[PDB]
Order: sequence, then C-alpha cells, then structure tokens
Amino acid sequence: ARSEKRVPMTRLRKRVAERLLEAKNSTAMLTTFNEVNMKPIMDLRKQYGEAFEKRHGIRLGFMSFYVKAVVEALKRYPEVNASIDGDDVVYHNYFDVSMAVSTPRGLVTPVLRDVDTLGMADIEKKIKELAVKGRDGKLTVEDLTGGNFTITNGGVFGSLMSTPIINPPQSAILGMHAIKDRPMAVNGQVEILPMMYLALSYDHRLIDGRESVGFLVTIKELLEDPTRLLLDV
Amino acid sequence: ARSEKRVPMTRLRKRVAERLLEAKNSTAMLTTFNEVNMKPIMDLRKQYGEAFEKRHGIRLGFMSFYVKAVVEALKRYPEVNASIDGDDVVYHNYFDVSMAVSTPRGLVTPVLRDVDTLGMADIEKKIKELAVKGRDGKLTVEDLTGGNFTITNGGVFGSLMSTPIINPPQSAILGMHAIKDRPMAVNGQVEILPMMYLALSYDHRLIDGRESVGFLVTIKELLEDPTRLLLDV
Amino acid sequence: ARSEKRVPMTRLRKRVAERLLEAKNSTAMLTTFNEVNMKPIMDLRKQYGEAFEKRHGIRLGFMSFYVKAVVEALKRYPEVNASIDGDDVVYHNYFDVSMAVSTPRGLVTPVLRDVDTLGMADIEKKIKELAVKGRDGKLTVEDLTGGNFTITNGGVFGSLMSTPIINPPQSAILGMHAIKDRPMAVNGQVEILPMMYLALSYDHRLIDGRESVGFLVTIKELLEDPTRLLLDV
Amino acid sequence: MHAIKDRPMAVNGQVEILPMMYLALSYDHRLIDGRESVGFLVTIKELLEDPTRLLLDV
Ligand code: NA
Ligand code: NA
Ligand code: NA
Repeated sequence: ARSEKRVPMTRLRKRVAERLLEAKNSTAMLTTFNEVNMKPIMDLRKQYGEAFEKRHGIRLGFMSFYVKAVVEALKRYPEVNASIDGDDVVYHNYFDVSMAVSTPRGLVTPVLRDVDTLGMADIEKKIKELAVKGRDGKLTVEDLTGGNFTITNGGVFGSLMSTPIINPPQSAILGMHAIKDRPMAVNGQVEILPMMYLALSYDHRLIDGRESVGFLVTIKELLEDPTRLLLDV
Repeated sequence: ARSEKRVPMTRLRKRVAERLLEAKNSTAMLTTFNEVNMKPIMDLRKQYGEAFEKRHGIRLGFMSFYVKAVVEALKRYPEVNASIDGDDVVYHNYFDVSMAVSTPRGLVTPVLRDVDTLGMADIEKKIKELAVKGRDGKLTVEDLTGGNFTITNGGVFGSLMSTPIINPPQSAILGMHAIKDRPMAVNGQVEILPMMYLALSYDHRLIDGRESVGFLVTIKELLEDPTRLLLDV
Repeated sequence: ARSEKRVPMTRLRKRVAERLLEAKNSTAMLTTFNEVNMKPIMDLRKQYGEAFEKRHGIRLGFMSFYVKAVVEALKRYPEVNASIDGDDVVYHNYFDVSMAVSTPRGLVTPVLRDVDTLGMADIEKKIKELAVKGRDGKLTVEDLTGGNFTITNGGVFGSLMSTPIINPPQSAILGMHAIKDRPMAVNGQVEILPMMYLALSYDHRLIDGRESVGFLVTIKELLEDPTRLLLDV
Repeated sequence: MHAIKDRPMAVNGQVEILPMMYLALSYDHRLIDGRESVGFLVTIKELLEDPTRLLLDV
C-alpha cells in the first residue's frame, strides 16, 4: 500500500461502460472458435497486389476478403443476421456490417452499408474513407448508428485468441487474430502454414450451436479458398 | 437499409429465451479446456468394431466411451454431480446424464438414466433408441426431464473449440469437438495424431478450479487409454 | 434416479456464492489468450537451481518470474493496475499482487505487498511463507484484504487453458496453465518446445482490447527472455 | 576493460571461436587479500558471461 490517485469517468466512458455491462447482462453470450490457413489469401495479395492497385487505385488488404466471407455466411445463416427487439425477432433483408476502427482517443465501429452490392475495391475504399475519419475524428453519428454484425481485428496487437463482446442490438461478432506460423498436418506431412484463430461470440437466445459453429465454419471455408464465393459451395 | 421481416415470439421462444438469460445471469459460468488423443479409441473401433456388432447387434460408437469416462469422473468428483437449490447443495447418489442429440428442428437433450449400471453395448442401444426418437420427434416428457450433467457434441458440425452453456439446475456441461489431425510431440518426435479439444463449462458457485480442471483431466486420461477404467487409475 | 443428499450452506459459502454473482453481473468480463515458450525459464532453473538455493536458502520456482513479469506489465499498462469506484477510476501507485494458493479447505488468495521492491529470492520466500500459512490455515485478514491484480496457477492441476474469474474490486486476473511439449515453428523448422497457454480475464469497462492484449504480450515477452527484465525492453 | 578479440576457446571438449576480453583488477594488498581480489574479479566474469544472473542474484 502507498497512495491513490482518483480520476472521474468522462460522460462517454461512463455510458460506454454502462452499455458493455447492459450488453453482457441482457444477452446469453457464448464464444465458438475455429482456425484458418491464410496462405491462400496471402498468395493472392503477393500475386495480384500490384495489378489490383494499378486497376482500382487502392491496395488489396485482408478486410475485403473477411467482409465478402461474412456477407455470404450471413446469407446462409439468416438467424445470425437478426436482432431481438423486446418481444419481436427482426430479420434484416440487407447487409450492414459494423467494422471496429482504431482512433487514438477511444475505439469506434463505423458501419459499411449494403456491402452485398460492393466489389472488393469499393469495400477497401469505404474502409479507408471511414478509417481516415476515425484517425482524424470527423465520424458522423449517421456513420456509427445501425449495423447487423461486427468484425473486430485484435490481431493488429498480436492477440492469439480472445472472446470478443457482442455489440447490441446485434446478435454476434467475429474476432480476427494474429497470423502465426504454426506446424499443421497436410496430406499426412507436417508443413508450416500461417494460421489465424477465429472467434465468434453469439447470443444463445437467438443463435443455437449448429448455426453459430456452421456460420464460423463457412467463414473458414471461404477464407481458405476465396474461389468458393464464385462457385457458392 | 432495404427491408426487414419481423415475426413476434410465442409464449415458448419468449420464455425459453428469458430462461436461458436468467440461467446465464444467475450462475457464475466459467470454461476450462483440455485436448485428448482419439487414436487409442479410433484403433479399438477399427479392431473390435465388426466382432462387437456381431455379438451385441449394435455398432460401437464414441459416445459409449465418453459416457463411461464421464460417470467415472462424476464418481471421483461428486461436487460436479450436484445442484444448488437456493440455500441447499443437493448431492445426487445416482448418475442420470443429459446427452445432446442432433435434430432437424434445433438440438434436443434426452436423459440416460442409471448409466453407472449399463455396459458399453447397453449404452450404445439407449443412445440409438433416443437418437431415432429425436430424428423422428417422438421424444417423451419423461425422456427430457431431469439429468445431473450434460454431454454436448458440436463436433458433428466441425467446431474446433467452444464455451458450452450449463443446463440448470445442473452444475457443469462437457463439450466434445471435431477430431482434427494435428502435429503432437511423442517421445521427443513430431507425430500427427487425431486430436479433439474438450471444453468443461462449470458453475464457480459450487465447483472451484481444482475440481473443474481435475474432472476434465480425468476424462482426458480415460479417453486416451480406456483400459484405465478397468485398472481404476 | 435413487436418492439425493441435501446439505445446507452456512453464511459460509452463502455470501461467497452471492458475491461471485455480484462480481460476474457488475463487470463486463472478457478473456484474451496467448502462448509462451518456458524452455528459457526451465533452462535457468536447471542451470542455477543448486547455486540459487545454496546462496538464498530457498528453491527457485516459476512464480518469482511470473510476479516479476506481471509487475513490469502493470507499470507499462497502468489501466490494468486500477479499480472502478462507482463514478471514479482509482489508479494505484504501488504493486500489491494477489496470488491464489491451493489449500485442502477451498482456495485462498493472499496478497504480496510492494513486490516492485522485492528481489527474486525475497519473492520466493514470501510465497512459501504465505503457502505454509494457507496449508496450516494461519493466514491473517491483513494478508487476505486488498491486492491490485491476481495470478492463479491451474497448471499445478494439468489444465491446458481456461477462463479465470476476476477477483473484485480488481480489474483483471492472469491464469497460468500446464507446460506441454508442442511442435512450434522456429525459423521455418518444426522444433518441439515446452509451451504454456496464458489467459487474461479483464473488465472491458476499464480495460480495452489494445491494453488487455498488449499486457499479456508483455508477460509472454518477459517469460520467453527473463534477461529483458534487467534491460527493461 | 580491454579489447574484445576473437580467440579459439575450449567449450565442452570442442575448439570453438568466442569474442574474448581480458579483465585486470589492480588492488591495494594492504586492505584487499588474494581471495577477495580474485573472487571479486571472478564475480564480474560470471555476471558479464550471463547478465541474467544480475536478476536472479547468483
Ligand atoms: Na485445414
Ligand atoms: Na495428448
Ligand atoms: Na513462441
């Protein structure tokens, strides 16, 4: 023991903290995990990265693949793309995806609207536009309100695996993690692959085991072979 | 935005959702993990599978090994085979084990009664009889009521690892997962084994760290060498 | 089913159970994971173990390394070394570290005071002195009250990974686990190392993703090369 | 302290090259005897060959 410096909570971190609590206490939040081999997507960026930027005037990142994979998973599992509004269950026939962006002063989740209708290049541009506004802090309340599902990337900080927190009134959240070289079994041979752990936190009131697991398996399948988005399999 | 189809929840899904919430909020649910090498059990099924079905008229699955291992663990750790009834702690001197079966309409959990008194062949017969009733939907209220402990298998859906949800008034739940070929250290050499992650979610009000961890270690020990059930070690 | 043996809870375990609930329901508890190579620390114990005990009259364990690493991480991330008092955030300018000790009568968490001021030998002596008092049950109310952060070691019981529970009014808890030989990627070659999973459960009201992840990465960095504690890098 | 020079050294019965420096301690033999002077300089050698010994204090 020694001394104590009390610092009061600002209007924001007071209501952010009240809302994370009311989220945790109002939902039956559970987390299902999976792993994904990133070499396929890393190879696409290594091969077509130059040609992609020349054609579209924006660099090909990972986030466009994650969004494209989440939208297809939201189509196959419409129970995950829903809210609970008191006594009603609201199924959304559109794909608005909340996406956590870093600002030095707090962390915000702006919304990408009608992502089902955007190309890979268009997605990466809308993320840069929202990410510039976040870093500068010029983000509208139009930009922050709504969203059916959140993607968070704690991998920028080197986290192996974690339990992400649901952003109500949303039902689920997908947590991206660090890409780490790990020995894997490949056709009965021990081969090193760049592996990432995926976490899906989901509300067990609305989403049962089969849907939560199957949703996250869908995302794993479409990240390990982006070509499956075209075939739809 | 586009359109949304809201459909109100009946007395059922309204109060099932309120009861999953009051369960989650009224217990101190935590999850401890472990891994198990399935090659020993996979080898027993490959070797004695034909001879077992001929003799008993029922196929040798994994679930008989899991039940046999859970019952022995419930005997060694009686704190896990208990409920909390308000101000009382109810220790059960019998082994009724809830067991999740896959049904087209969600997932249902019939109860196996006095499993301590059943042979491997008897267990596999009672599970097939309850699994047929689940798939057909001919499951009695006698069949669903009660149970001291739940075994859930999200591995049927290809989940790597997850936090299963306790089914009150029960204290704990064991989550089985996908069996995945993974490189393992065996006598200082890298050998590929079929590995499964085990998850035990437990009520920290009744079950402390030592009991929860030790219970799940017991199940790992008895699945990696089923011959330990006979020796009792 | 057969019979059931009902045992009442005294105010003993009645108010512990009520307080685990008010802890869980008053905090937004999340858990971030990481892994650490213990070979460096295991090699130091194998090399200097004899010479250390001769010089200080106390055996060199792992817990001195974990405490030394936690204190340095608490300095780099002061938001983790804090409590929430209603509308205030209380920053502590001292390092009192709660440390879970296993006793036949439940589990107790005595406090190590001003650990920032203790050498490796002093730490190991204070842990043995508090561990003897726990096993004997001669532990003071001075010894149990307070603490800014908890370290728990469920690895003594062979747990692979788990979600530790926050010890209010503290913000976070670090969970140590079993050391298991696992194949690891080292300069693109598969080498077997003695690996342990780390779990940090944290209150998301006060601790955001960047701090929680970065705190646990700091502990991993200082356990994989204890010589970084001296250099402070 | 002196120059660091690559020199062949005996290491677990194998000749391996290490970057070696000679240490000199000049001491007043009125106040410091052989055992203390030698033991002082051995301590410095031990703590420079493994700086992690400063943390453990061994
Ligand atoms: Na794979
Ligand atoms: Na194993
Ligand atoms: Na490592």
